[PDB]
Amino acid sequence: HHHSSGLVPRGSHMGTMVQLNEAGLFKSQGLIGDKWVDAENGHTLPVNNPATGEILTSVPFMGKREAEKAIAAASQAFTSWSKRTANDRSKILRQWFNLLIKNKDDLGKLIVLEQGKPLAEAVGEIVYGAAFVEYYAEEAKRVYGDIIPSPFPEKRMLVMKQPVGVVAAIAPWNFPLAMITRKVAPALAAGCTVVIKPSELTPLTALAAAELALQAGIPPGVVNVVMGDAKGIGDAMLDSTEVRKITFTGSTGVGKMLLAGAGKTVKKVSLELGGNAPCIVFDDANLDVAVKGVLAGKYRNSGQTCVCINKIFVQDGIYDKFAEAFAKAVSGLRAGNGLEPGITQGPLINETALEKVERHVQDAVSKGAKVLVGGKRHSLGRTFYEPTILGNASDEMLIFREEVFGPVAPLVRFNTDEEAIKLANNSEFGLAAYAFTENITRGWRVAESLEFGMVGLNEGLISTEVAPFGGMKQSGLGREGSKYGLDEYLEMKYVCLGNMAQPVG
Amino acid sequence: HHHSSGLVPRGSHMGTMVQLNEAGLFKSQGLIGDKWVDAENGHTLPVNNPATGEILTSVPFMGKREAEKAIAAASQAFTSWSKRTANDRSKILRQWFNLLIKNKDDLGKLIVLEQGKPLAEAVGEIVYGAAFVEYYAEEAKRVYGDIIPSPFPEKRMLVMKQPVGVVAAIAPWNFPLAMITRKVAPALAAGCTVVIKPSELTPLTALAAAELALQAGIPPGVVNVVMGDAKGIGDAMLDSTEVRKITFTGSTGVGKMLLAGAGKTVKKVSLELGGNAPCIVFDDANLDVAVKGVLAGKYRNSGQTCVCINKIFVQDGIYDKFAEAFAKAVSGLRAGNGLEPGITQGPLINETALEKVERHVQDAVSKGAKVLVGGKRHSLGRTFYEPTILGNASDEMLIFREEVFGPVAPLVRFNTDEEAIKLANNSEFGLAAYAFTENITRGWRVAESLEFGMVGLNEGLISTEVAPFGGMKQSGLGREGSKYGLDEYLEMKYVCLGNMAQPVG
Amino acid sequence: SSGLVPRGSHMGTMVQLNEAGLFKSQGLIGDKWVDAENGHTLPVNNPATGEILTSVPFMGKREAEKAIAAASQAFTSWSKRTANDRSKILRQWFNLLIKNKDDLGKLIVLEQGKPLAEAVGEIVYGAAFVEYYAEEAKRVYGDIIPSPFPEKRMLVMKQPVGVVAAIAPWNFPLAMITRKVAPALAAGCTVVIKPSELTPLTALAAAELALQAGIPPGVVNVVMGDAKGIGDAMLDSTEVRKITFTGSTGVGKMLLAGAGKTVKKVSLELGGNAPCIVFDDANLDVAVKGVLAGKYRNSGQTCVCINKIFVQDGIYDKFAEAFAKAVSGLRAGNGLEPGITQGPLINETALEKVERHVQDAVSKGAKVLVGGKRHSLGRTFYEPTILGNASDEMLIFREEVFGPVAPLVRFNTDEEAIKLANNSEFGLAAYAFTENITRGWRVAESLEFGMVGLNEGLISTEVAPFGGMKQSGLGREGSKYGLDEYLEMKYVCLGNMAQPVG
Amino acid sequence: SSGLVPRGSHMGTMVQLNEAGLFKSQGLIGDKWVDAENGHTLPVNNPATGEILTSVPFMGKREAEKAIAAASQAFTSWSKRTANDRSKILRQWFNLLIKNKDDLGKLIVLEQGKPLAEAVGEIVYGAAFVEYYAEEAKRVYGDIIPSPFPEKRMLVMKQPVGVVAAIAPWNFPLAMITRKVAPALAAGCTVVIKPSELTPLTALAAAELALQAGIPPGVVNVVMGDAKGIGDAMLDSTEVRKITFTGSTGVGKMLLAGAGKTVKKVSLELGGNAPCIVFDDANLDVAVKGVLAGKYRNSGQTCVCINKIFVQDGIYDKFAEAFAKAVSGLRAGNGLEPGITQGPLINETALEKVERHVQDAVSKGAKVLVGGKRHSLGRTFYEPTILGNASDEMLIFREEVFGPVAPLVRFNTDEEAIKLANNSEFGLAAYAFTENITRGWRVAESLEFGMVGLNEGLISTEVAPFGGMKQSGLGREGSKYGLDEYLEMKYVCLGNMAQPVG
Repeated sequence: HHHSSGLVPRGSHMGTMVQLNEAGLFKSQGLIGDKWVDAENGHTLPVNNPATGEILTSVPFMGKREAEKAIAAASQAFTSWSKRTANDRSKILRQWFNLLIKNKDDLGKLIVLEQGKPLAEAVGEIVYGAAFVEYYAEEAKRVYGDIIPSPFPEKRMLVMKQPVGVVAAIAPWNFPLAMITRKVAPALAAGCTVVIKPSELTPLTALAAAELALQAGIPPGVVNVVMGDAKGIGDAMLDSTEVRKITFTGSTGVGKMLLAGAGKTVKKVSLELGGNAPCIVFDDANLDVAVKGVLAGKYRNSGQTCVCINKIFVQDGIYDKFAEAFAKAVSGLRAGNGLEPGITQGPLINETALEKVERHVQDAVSKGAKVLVGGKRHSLGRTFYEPTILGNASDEMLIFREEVFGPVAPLVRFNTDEEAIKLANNSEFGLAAYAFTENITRGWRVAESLEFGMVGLNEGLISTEVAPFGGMKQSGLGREGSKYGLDEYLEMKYVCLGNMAQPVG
Repeated sequence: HHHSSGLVPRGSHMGTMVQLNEAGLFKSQGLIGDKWVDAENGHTLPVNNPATGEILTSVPFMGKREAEKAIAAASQAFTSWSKRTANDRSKILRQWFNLLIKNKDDLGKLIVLEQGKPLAEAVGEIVYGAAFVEYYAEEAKRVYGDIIPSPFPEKRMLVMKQPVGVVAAIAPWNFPLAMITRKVAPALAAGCTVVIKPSELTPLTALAAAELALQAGIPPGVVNVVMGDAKGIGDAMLDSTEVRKITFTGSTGVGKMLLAGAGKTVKKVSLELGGNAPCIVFDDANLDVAVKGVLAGKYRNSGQTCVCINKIFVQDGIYDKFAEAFAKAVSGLRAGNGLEPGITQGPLINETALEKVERHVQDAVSKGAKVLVGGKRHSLGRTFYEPTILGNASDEMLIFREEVFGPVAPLVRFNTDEEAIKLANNSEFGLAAYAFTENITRGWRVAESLEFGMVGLNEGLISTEVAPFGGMKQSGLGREGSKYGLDEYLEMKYVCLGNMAQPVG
Repeated sequence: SSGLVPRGSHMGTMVQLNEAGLFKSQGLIGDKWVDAENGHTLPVNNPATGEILTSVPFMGKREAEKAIAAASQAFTSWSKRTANDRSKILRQWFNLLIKNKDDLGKLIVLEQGKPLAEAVGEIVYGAAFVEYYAEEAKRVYGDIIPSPFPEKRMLVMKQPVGVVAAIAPWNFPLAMITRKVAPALAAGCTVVIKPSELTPLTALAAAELALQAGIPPGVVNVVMGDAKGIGDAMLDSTEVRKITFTGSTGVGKMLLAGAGKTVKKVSLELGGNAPCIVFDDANLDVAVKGVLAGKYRNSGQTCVCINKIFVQDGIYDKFAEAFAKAVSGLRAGNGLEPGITQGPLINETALEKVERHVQDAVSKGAKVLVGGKRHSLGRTFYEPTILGNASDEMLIFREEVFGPVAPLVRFNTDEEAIKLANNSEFGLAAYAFTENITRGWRVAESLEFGMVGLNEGLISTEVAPFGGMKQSGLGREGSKYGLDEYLEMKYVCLGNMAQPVG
Repeated sequence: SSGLVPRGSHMGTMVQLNEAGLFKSQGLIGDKWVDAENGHTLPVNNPATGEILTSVPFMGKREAEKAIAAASQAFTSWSKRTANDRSKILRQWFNLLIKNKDDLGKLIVLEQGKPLAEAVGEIVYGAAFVEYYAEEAKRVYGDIIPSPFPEKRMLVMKQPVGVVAAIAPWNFPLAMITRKVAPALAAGCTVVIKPSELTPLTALAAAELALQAGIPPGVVNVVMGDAKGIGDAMLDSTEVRKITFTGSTGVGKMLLAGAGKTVKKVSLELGGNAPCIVFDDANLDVAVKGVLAGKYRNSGQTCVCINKIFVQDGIYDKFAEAFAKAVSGLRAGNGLEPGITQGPLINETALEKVERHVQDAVSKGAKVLVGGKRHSLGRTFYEPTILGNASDEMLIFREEVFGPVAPLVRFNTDEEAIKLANNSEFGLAAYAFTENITRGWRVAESLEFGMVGLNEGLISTEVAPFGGMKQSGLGREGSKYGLDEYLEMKYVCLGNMAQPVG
């Protein structure tokens, strides 16, 4: 126990890790049924702080066998959980919501430690992610069935909606809490059980969330958390006949593979895949609203969101004023450790993410783009990249065609409204899109014309639990958030009663 | 032109084919855009009458190239069709509904000629199939968006619902009209265009329906009909990025293959696959209701429906009375040509279907089943099979585990309600299920407990356009019929308006 | 001198209507077209010519009671039909109204006076309610609610209320009948409808076509004459479970008060006093075209007409000039004459109210920019008028003119105009013209009115809920919600229920 | 003799309520707890002991006007908060009601008299409306309707009606307050509520907890005293846009009539006369348990209580015997005593009505099977009674007894019982007991009542719409539909709209 003893590795932010551990929120095991568990062979994978390079802890490196045990625990728990009243599940889910909010400051710090975003953004993610738990606790009691007028006098027709069964959920690293709750909350609300595989890059927040679910009275087996061999876990989820639904948020390539694999057992599948959000700034945009909106929509989480602005189309008349004011706004951003106050840009998740950003910037500059701000690795090193604006961008550039997932904003000049809309709609992406215009007719027209699941009109921050989020075309299937998000975890049942009598008098 | 001339092959039912041809409903070409077309190489496939073995006509044997041209015509027509008002599409769809009903007697006779069901059942299928056209003509004007209370004072939140795009539809042979309209009507109502591939066994009814769609004012390219190389057409539909949604009704193996193939372009997929419907006759069932209901639910279309009763669980106390009265009811059925009045059983579609029925009957008899009625090929030969009841059936028999798709009813004795429900729910099928009980509590309990998309409670005939039809588990994805059927052909869009002001005073 | 000496000046049109079976001189009670019990009648006159078209019965309490008994008897069978069965019959009625729209439009012109284009438009609009509720009849959905008690299941059914008594005004002689009768019949109710004694012929033609469509006798009954006596029979009857009324605020308030003693469901649309706000950033052409249509439709005789226009200081002069040019293009005359865009006011009382509003405004400082006097045609034709320099002290600002007079009130700030628009006991329609998305949405949310046209002067549709807030009404007509006025909800709780198995 | 001489016999309970801040002797107007303007008061007595608990103000017109002005002033800010903001505050109120449920239940026992188990149950039930509408506040969804005009877009918004005046009865001193206040506040309305002068203390405790929850001053106001004078101030105020009432049919009809002159939205729940049909194939134990609970809850003082029981000929003798055995197990007394299942009737007028119904039935041939007289405890305790050989000529069959008397009417056919059940002007609750699926669904559909218990005697819930048909009411309370009573629909039509691109 002497301070020189090396059992707990000494390092930066040890005070924060001790406080998280004293709160019961610092886990180094997965959760299967009523036990916190190691992998069967004791293998582990490290979780590192992307801002310092230091070890936080190791988590199990699980695979097929552990995922099968998690699925069996969820299947066993489903019978009782699904037969509880909606009111009973709602009270328990509200207890989980209250615990997430009560522990938001510590949970926010855990997101900073493993993912790197600024603390204000991490605490905001706890409020946002917990909002799905509250929303679906309320919505659990509003799974309404129907009575349909029957065209046959002797028959009566009903529609019931019942939980689908065991859900397999796979989440990415960019929102380590909100991506878990967006999937787990509606599934539990409907009466499903879940086996969730968080990103191996950011698993600690999912484990803290599951510890708080247990404290809330969520029975063992209703929530299970496994990680490690993502391929092996995914195959166990796809091969299981008890897994009736899969939900995935992540890369397009992995999502397409999961969709293809789900076909052999006819699972219900909902996915949110890569986006490439266009943003159209028209001549009649309110300049301050457009600058503030694009700053927020582009550089939130250092550009590492599914809905982030990927390319900005600026109309010829406002181009110079927008480029100047947008550059001034971006120059105010500051990169660093998310646990330092005043920091507004965190590091990119890993070296692969940084290499992609550099590839996009190099390609654009080679094809004629002008670096108006940034355009290089930050002086801090590691995976910090300077917030960048690339003027005179074009449809031949890699950043125009593909998702950069980094703090780079390319500007494309355009002449007519019809030109910008047709260009925005000319891709296989269909997640978020944005438009800035003060005119009622133009605003409504652009919002209707855009072939995207979500449109911000004079708004750069559109994320909410109350509205349906998801993609069109190759950006996804199904929706998350809103009353419709719950339908993904239910099966409709038509009941036809026959030999019915006519009413009397 | 002398009566000895053989240009038109002479045969039975030539008067009916001449009347269909004079009505413009006897087609021997596919439909791509504004042209009725042959296959590019002039290859064809014959359409034969299953009751007589005679040729009706030949249709084109199309493949990849023709399906691509059909997809391009649908894509070109989509821009204008999707931008019409819902009221405009509704008037045109109602004109199509009225033409289907006006021509129902001739259209019913065409279904008899190619598929073989009795004429009363074929005319009933026209009324039922046309009912989807009427339903979605009305529902087109009820695609409601939402205004959601925003938790941000400065934002307003809307949900719009817009057509998905080009739809590829694949239909089976058992309901040659109703399977086309169940898919085409909601797609057109939403504002989609369609490329439909009917079964090569029963394509003439789909072509007659498309001729009437053109007469109704449905523009060229909005409905396209192709047939021939089902594998090649299916691959063209799956490989096309303009096809945004696929809808399939048919075998589980083909449906699983299509689901897997759709993954690579993230298409929206809805399917109705094989069913294996259990029917539970409890001790307190009204005997007459159960006998009449099982007769209708089992032998409609000679057992060749997705929702047909496949296995009957009869409680110990009512077993002898049910078996006796059910045998008497089945002995009244009569097999023959569907154009002869008094005929209530048509032939099985082909020799493969007859071999499967014989395989199921042989397997059951080998494992101890008792032939109470039928159990052999009908004296008419061809693919006519005698309506059959097999007593003392068990869970080890092929007919219990798999879909017979023929006029064979196996009876399984059971002791307790819990035993029957657990047995009914112990399969990967989840389409239709049936139960007969006079008790309120038992009836509601069995209806809630059954893991099937559709439950008939004291009802053997549950089919309707007003209720959602589809499967749970490996029997399907999505629903057809009802307001929910239209959601399969729409994409939700969340629009967030920002920089909004507070109301005044 | 030999030859045909007609009594009226549109005999050819009346003969064509009569050959089509659409010119009636009797009411409808059950399976009979009937006269009043004493044979008394009232004349129906053409407001453009002063000529009698025909006489209709002058019925009262006794006939209304017989109509109520016929509706009550027919209700048992009509309400127990499937929604699909009622829907087919209502669609047959819709198709007949559309098939006969040209003749029916001419009948509206003859008895009410509006231009033929507007009258044919009213047939299309009024028939649209019949189509809408034929479709909606099959979408009366009940609910299954998750029960917090494991042993109970909870359902909501929606069933027809019963016999409906409907009272309609003269300004839309068809659309006011169908917007009440169509949802009532769709739900499974029966109706006893009293059209205005000024325009009863279109209601009777509509009922003849309902009978042709297969609507059974007694499901639709039409009575007219002693409006007070008929109204009292409707309020005193316990079989009348719901009252629907469109018309004056004073009569509506009296009916609401009277309905209380039998706890009837009541829905009404009363007087409106629609403000229209033209902001500085309005598209001038859209505002001029919209205000012209919203104000002068039916010569200003609609409860959604623009009654007062608030014009922002920066656009005032350009708007006043372009709006005067547009109003000067309107043409008054007989509605059967091509090119006519303004018909006569319904009667001398309506004209006297318009003259009272114009002389009050001029006495308090208003400037007559256009019109301001009786038209050269005489009778009840009034020149389309614009009154500049209007104020909140004027009778036209405080009360519903129901005539072709447009007062313009200058304003400075958005907040000033909105607070002024919201400072009355009216709450039916309101209008606003602005190109800005934030201002447009803000004004639409802020307005304390049931209906708001934003860059639109013509908002009427069967697909959206129409009705008033404050003293302008109760309930809504049009849209899915319009059907709920004719339905009673029923919560059914099933007990002693078992838990699902496995 | 030294020692504490209390005025009442439950001083320990009153001291505990007072230490919890839940024992009030003033009304609430804005940010002040107030007396009447002249200092006049009225006593609130314990119905089991006759003892005064405390006095409350005897307010009238002036105080009600001040309460309305406070609600009107608070409405501007409360209605403009986000639904999420109102929801958090309403959930804080729900949590405080539940946290204080044991003390609040005891307060209901003291002023109304029901057993403590029922009073604590009423707190859970009444607080459930607060939770329900806190959740529903965020689900006030508007619509986007497909427009038949290419150049127009159509929206439906739903916005709070304004100041609500709520009048509640004495039989559920908390649940009748919250079922009106919770949806009103959730929608964004403000309220002026007048509890019954017989049971005002629970409403005042509920308002104290609303203030503790962060509900701003003026959003909830509580006044009592001159019920006629307060009611007239509520009806005469133009700022009161909606009235909600639960109570007697005569008072409700008067309020409905009075509301007409300002066209207020009105919802009410009036007297019921619930039939209960026990068919031959009923499960006997379910029927006996259900009828016992449905009839004797609150000693029969609920508007959903079973008022008359129709028993089919084949089950009559078995039902009468088992139902008599179950009724004999009921125990009358002070609600704070364990084992007590029947409390006293509210006052001597309530008792006199029960005695009038029992002597009328006995004079017309009814047989007293159990009870039929004042309880040995005296005061307003009446023995639980069963009257066999009842008929349609008896006062208890025609009118609401609101007491622990169960008349049994023998019947032969299902059609006879249903037609008899439907032959009144009441339409609140009805009950039926049958094991058969076809008969059960048929009776549930046929009954002309707003609520039907099928094999269930206890149907009350916040999740389902509750209210009457015919003369038993207007509007519904509970469920998503209960919130629509506090909202005004607005159709917004956007014009000059463009076609989408590509």
